[PDB]
Amino acid sequence: ASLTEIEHLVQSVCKSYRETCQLRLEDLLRQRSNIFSREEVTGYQRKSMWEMWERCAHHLTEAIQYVVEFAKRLSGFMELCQNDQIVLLKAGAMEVVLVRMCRAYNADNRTVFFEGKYGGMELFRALGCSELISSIFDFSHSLSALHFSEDEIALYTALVLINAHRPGLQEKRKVEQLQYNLELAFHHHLCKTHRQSILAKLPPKGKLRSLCSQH
Ligand SMILES: C[C@H]1O[C@@H](O[C@H]2[C@@H](O)C[C@H](O[C@H]3[C@@H](O)C[C@H](O[C@H]4CC[C@@]5(C)[C@H](CC[C@@H]6[C@@H]5C[C@@H](O)[C@]5(C)[C@@H](C7=CC(=O)OC7)CC[C@]65O)C4)O[C@@H]3C)O[C@@H]2C)C[C@H](O)[C@@H]1O
Repeated sequence: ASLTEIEHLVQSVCKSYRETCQLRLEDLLRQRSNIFSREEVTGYQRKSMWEMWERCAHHLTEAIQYVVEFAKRLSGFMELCQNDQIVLLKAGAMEVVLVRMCRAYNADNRTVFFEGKYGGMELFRALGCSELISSIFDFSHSLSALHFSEDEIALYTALVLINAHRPGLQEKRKVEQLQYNLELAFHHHLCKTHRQSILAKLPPKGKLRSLCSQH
């Protein structure tokens, strides 16, 4: 590929992200003022783990669907054999969900957008997995510190998915070729935007992988 083609890849990854990002960043930021009352919090805390599980599983499944749509629009992803498409989404979709969450997270008050309003980790109490929710909130907290642009998320999450080191891949060389082009697309766009500094500030490789493992 040439540099003009990599620019086309950047714009295309950024486009596919915008068309699949679930909620507009605009709306998410506007709603930061809209916070669950103490009574609303208590309403969530009173629900059984079973109701909370059902709701959360629904929102998660929905988010994963958007991730799958995003991957399907990535260049060459549809050209991969069905086995590798599945391998890559299985290992990487949840990781993408967790990176995308940071757009919906307000570090000023450690709250997250959930079912129309912002709420803290205590909203999820009935699930009885406070270590997990706190680790999910803390990861969003550290990502929010970097002020990820929409295009940085698009390109970074394309790379979370297109990773030739996933076990079980059958056409490893094809995935590699896609990965290298996306790596150069990312580096090149950071240089275009004077954002080279975020490279050293990214989650250490394995952090994201192990947070979704025990999940
Ligand atoms: C490990 C132990 O787990 C024990 O049960 C567990 C397991 O079954 C696992 C089970 O997973 C939950 C849990 O992970 C929490 C999880 O909670 C979900 C809802 C809350 C989330 C914080 C979270 C992460 C994505 C995040 C949502 C909130 C949404 O509004 C978003 C902000 C939304 C938006 C994005 C955007 O850009 O705009 C809006 C899309 C998704 C979103 O990014 C997923 O929902 C999942 C279903 O939690 C149970 C308690 C049993 C044993 O003790 C076992 O040994």
